[PDB]
Amino acid sequence: ATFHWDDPLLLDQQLADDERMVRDAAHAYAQGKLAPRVTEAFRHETTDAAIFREMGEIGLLGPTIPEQYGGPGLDYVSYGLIAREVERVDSGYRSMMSVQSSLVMVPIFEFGSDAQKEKYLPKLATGEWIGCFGLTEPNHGSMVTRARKVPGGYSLSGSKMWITNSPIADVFVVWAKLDEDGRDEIRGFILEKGCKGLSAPAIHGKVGLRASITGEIVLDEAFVPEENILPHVKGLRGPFTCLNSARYGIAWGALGAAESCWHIARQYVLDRKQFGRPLAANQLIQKKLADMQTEITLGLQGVLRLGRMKDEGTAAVEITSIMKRNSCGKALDIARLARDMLGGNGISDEFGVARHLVNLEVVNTYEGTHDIHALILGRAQTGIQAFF
Amino acid sequence: AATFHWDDPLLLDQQLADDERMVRDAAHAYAQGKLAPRVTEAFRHETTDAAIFREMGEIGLLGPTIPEQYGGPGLDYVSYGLIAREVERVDSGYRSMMSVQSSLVMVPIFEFGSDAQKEKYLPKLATGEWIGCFGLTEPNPGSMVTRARKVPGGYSLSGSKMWITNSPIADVFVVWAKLDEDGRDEIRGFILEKGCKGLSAPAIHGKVGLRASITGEIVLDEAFVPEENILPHVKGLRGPFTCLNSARYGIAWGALGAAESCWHIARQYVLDRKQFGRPLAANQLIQKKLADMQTEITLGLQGVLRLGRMKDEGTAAVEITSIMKRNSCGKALDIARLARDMLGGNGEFGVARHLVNLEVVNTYEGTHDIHALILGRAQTGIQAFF
Amino acid sequence: ATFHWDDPLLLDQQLADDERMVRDAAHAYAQGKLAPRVTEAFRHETTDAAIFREMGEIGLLGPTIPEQYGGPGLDYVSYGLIAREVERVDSGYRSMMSVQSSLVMVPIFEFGSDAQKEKYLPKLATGEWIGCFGLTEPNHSMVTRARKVPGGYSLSGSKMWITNSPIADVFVVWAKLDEDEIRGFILEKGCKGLSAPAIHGKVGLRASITGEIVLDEAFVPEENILPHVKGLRGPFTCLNSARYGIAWGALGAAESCWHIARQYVLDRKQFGRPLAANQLIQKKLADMQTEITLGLQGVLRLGRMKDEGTAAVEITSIMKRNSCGKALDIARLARDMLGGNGGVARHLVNLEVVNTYEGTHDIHALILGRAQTGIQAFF
Amino acid sequence: AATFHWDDPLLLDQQLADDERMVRDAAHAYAQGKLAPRVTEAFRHETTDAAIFREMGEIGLLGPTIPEQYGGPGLDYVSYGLIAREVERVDSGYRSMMSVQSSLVMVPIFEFGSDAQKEKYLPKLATGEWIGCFGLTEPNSMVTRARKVPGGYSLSGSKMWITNSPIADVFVVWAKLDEDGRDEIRGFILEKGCKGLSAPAIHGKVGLRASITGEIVLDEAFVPEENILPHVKGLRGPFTCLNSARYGIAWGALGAAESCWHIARQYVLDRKQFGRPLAANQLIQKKLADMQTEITLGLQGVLRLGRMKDEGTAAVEITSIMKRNSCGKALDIARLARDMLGGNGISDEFGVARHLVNLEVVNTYEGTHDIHALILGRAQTGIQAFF
Ligand SMILES: [Mg+2]
Ligand SMILES: [Mg+2]
Ligand SMILES: [Mg+2]
Ligand SMILES: [Mg+2]
Repeated sequence: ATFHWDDPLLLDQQLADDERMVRDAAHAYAQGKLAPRVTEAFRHETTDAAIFREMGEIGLLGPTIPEQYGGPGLDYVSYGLIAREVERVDSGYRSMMSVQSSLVMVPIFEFGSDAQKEKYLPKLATGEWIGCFGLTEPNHGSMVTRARKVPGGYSLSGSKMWITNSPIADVFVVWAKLDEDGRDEIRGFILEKGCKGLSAPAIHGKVGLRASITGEIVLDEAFVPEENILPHVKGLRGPFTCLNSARYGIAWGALGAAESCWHIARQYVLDRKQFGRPLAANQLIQKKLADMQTEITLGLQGVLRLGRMKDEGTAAVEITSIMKRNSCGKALDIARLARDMLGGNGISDEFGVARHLVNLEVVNTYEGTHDIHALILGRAQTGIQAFF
Repeated sequence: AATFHWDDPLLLDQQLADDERMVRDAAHAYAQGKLAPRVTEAFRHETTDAAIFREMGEIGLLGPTIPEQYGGPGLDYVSYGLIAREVERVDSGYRSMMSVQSSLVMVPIFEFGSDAQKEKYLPKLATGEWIGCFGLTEPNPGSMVTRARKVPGGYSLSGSKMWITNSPIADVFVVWAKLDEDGRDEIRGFILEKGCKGLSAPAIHGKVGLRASITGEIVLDEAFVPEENILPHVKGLRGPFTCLNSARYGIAWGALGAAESCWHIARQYVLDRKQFGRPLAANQLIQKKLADMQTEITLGLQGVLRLGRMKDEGTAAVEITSIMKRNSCGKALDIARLARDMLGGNGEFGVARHLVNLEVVNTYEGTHDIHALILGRAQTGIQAFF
Repeated sequence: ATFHWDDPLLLDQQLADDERMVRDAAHAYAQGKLAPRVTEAFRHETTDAAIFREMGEIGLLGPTIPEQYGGPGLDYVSYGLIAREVERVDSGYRSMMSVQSSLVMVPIFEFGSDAQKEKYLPKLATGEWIGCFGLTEPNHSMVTRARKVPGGYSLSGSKMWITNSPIADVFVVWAKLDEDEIRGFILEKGCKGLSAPAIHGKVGLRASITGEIVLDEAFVPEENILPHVKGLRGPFTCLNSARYGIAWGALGAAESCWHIARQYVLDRKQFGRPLAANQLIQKKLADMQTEITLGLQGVLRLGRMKDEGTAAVEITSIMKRNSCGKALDIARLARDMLGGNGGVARHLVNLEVVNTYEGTHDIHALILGRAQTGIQAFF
Repeated sequence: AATFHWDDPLLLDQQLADDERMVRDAAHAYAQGKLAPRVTEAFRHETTDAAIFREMGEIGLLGPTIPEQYGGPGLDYVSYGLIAREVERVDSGYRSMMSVQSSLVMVPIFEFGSDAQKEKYLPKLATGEWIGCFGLTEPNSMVTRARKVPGGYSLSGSKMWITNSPIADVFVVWAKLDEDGRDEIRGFILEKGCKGLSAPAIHGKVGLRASITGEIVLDEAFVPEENILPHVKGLRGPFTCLNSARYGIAWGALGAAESCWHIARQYVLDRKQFGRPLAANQLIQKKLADMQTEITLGLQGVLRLGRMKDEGTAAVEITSIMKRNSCGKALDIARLARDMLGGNGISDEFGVARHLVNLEVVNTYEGTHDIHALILGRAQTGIQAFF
């Protein structure tokens, strides 16, 4: 049999025909439309908002959302393959899609009323409306953002920390405390961009994820009508369902960025010489290439198996911790190995590696989680918590 | 709704066919019931009970991939893997004995032997009535000095092989030697039988690891081999390499069994032992280590399962074995070291045995990361061995 | 301007002439008298008590103890050099000396009465009496207890994993005394109620004998309590001294592993050239050389600071953690470079114990973390 | 009675002479007073204030080892090291500017120059009145070539990634010269009046953004006879300069590592998780212990090497040990620190991200490959593994 160095376990042959078609559609879009934009977008710290309508047209937004609500009605393995192809170009583009799909469409679909689903989901699916998600606050290190009941609805006050998409978003899913019969309960609210008490100031000066627009959400007596509270969830289950979905996409995405770094490093050491032979002739270099290949190959079997289990309903949430932690950690290690194999300083095409690297350094710590995921798995094995 | 299985997070159990589960359970029953009670004393005093071969043969654990026509159980590669894992879960020495019988003796006779050789040797090897060994390694493949000379009616062999598992109890010896034919010096395989004049197999005592398996030399001083005992259908490196590729697949599964044992022992130990009035398991540094053990085993097992499936389908290139052997052996040794460093006594210390075993397994073939270089050459087209 | 691969920073030039001779004396002894013993001693788990008298006659026991009490009146740098030369042969032998010098002679010298010092120290210094240190118990605050009786104290309890105990003549035992504080007691073998059964079948440190101390109403006369210490300061002073010797010793074992690996890869061939021609092997050799070289600068400096009185106890945590950790890493790298199944294996199993001897948790990391942050993370 | 100094456990301070402590304090006062306020903007916008050379020169930080006879401060290798560490504590870009001036320009003119050249160039380089650069590396043996002409030499070729070149007054360029039957590497001093010399800046760097870098393009650049270095030929010339520079980088990288450690430590004391400081976590304390350990041991290594260089007992291989160790451990520390901060570039603590990309370049300036490991391997085994 013939060896495929770039796909040793023939992942391509473990996919169904429809899945290969989705992967190929996502690849064609990412390489055709995102790859040409990324170098300038990252340099200037901007993003073309047109990307949402482009992705929506191809059916890449809300991959698991049924066709009834304008989604493409795909499964978790297809979601993963899409994330991998987008992040192969840039993690910032993957982040924008993660927010739209897992953090906005998912909670409206899972927890919203029929009216909310019919209004918001078709617009989010086409990318006509851009979404963002407001959860984390400075004091979380539970939450300060508060919905006060007023005639006709709720009045929200508080602020959420750097939210991807917020300065260009049309739709905001915000989690806030609501007094219910004397007790505070976490509830989700849908806000629209024109809300008087809502501001979404942009944040610039980022080191990583510069191709994605990021901002805050600031609420000062932001009125939300009664019909825009998510009726079918309360407590942490709401935001946690979203985060779980998003972390699955990140686990696949990180492997795409790792693959890009590996391919760049391999091509570089083939092209560059030292002492009259390619750098690839050195055992030390070959050892690094072997490690990159091994970890990506194993990582991919992991996320594929997880996707298959999620589609069957046999996947417990702890497995997401295994795979998110493994993909993000090993991807960062690979980007570092690749970076250390390059000479020069940022002018050449190979220094797309430096971009992947700073992106992965943010992604790995965007919640601050390689260590937290370890402790989730520790507790699951031992029945003893070591968080605090 | 879904339950988490900490000991099998990706539900490997559910990825197996019913008949594969049955093979695994039979191997587990045998290893736990018959090898586990022996291992502690066998390792301590460096004794091997040759009866083990007959026990394994009776239940069809020797030469798992060898067809029923020749006395084998006619299983596939995934089954071979599952068996190796269950045996090595007890001890790598026992797995090594099996590996040698199956991949280093039965495989080359099956692949490269004449009809007569297959009919004679394989059924007795399959039952364990005859015990086999594999003579490639010499004291300090292409570098070998063991030599065959053509004589009337056969060959005369002279030379020495070192660190040969099973040799002091072997009935059948597969020996690789150089034969100069047409001025061209090439490797050929020869089948020798115990009692051959000029063949001796003195034992090596005082091993650090793999003490549950008996190992020795093969010393050949003008050992006569009749013409009908040369393997007719192979010349050169393909011969020994085919055997080693088969054995490496089993070791990739086996090492993960030893790793699982170390993980499970470490986990139980840190639940039981206390420091500062809390179980050791309450320490973040300990939980991080347990997370890493779980992760590497879980992913390693997906790798070897997929490789086994590809081998059974005929879609696996030889380079894939390098990925998995390198990963399984390296990660297993890392896990055994992490487990060892979590223990605080001085001889639970099943871990110490697994650790010294894995140190030998990782070093058995080479001192140099040769699998990395196989993979680097496969990616770049450039050779970095010499 | 010549490079010395085996001593790149010329440690030999940073030592004074007396320190160089202490080192050379310990080396001559270790290589002449311990090296021929070690292979069989480790394999069969036998101890020869005469080793203590050999060491004592040379002046290697209690290096920091003054001449007035039988010591050679040396300093911490000298102690370190000795430990390093002994452990270059075997950690088990170093462990025997660590106990004698730091765990037995030190507390009697620092905390004992004049009578205790005059009686015990000269005999410990010559190795004619063998000491052991009873701190560790099965209960991970201690339960060994002294009760005041007419004429002295009655001691009851149990200590575990005590190096030298089955062959010891002198026992420094720490126990709680109700006034409730930890006190130190000197007992002798032959004291009614004291036993010291051996522990057999060890994985590492097999060249050293280890056991328990069992006390069942053992009478200790008033003149055998250490009068000048109470509380944790007693045992902690001893442990701090021992940890310094171990930091040096571990570097000796590491050096042996490095030198064995280097010679091996020069001797063995692959594809018609030494294994040493491979880049992967050279990187490993470079890493071994680097870590040992920097490790030795660290312990040397700490030794000079201890001798000047400028070293805080936390510095010992840095060096102990570093030396033991890096030594084990080097032993493992060296082990993985060898081919066969036969001294690196011994050093490796020894260093695995030495690393875990105090505990499984990275207590020294936590000591340093607390010292940087002001926040406790032990429990 | 001994107190523990967590930030200096082995009391490096007490291992220095009084004059060495004064040099260190002077460098620290300058770097903290004049470089720290510039660095954030300088790195963000990729700008370099050339006034820095004059500031450093007037307090005597340029060419530390150069004798007083030639305008240098007449200090020793330990002092050079201490200065580098104080500058790089602020930024590697600033240390790189100084490394070039001191080790790559003043050192070759001092070691290999005529008395006329030493008298002309060194006093001006020492004050920062003239800024130097060093042209060895080519865009890719050496292709830049000098041809004998009446009155001197005509140089053609190109050098790439040359720190200081777009602001330089003095250019030390290594070129092949075919002369009297042998083709040899020679060193040439070029200046601003040279019509065939240009030095366009390179912008868009990932790391070392606070230091200006350019090319040296030579198109029949005339260099008079009096401007060739007379007392060196072959690789000895540039290698002497690099060996000197590497010593300063070994000290410098420890300064950058110290900054990353101090930032991380302060962050984990200030930031909370589950109601307690991040510093309360065992996982975090382990990382802090590792940072402290490697910096402490690293500093003992570079101090000893400095003492040996000053005594004349240091072989060049020792520089490989320390360069490799300082750069490698510093980069590991910056990555540990980065991974502890998380977030994205906005806060003052993301000075760590700046040190990190700087150290990634400093390690890459060495090569694609662990060449210092192979220098050390050959020195232990007598076997070459470079080819
Ligand atoms: Mg393909
Ligand atoms: Mg507004
Ligand atoms: Mg089960
Ligand atoms: Mg100017």
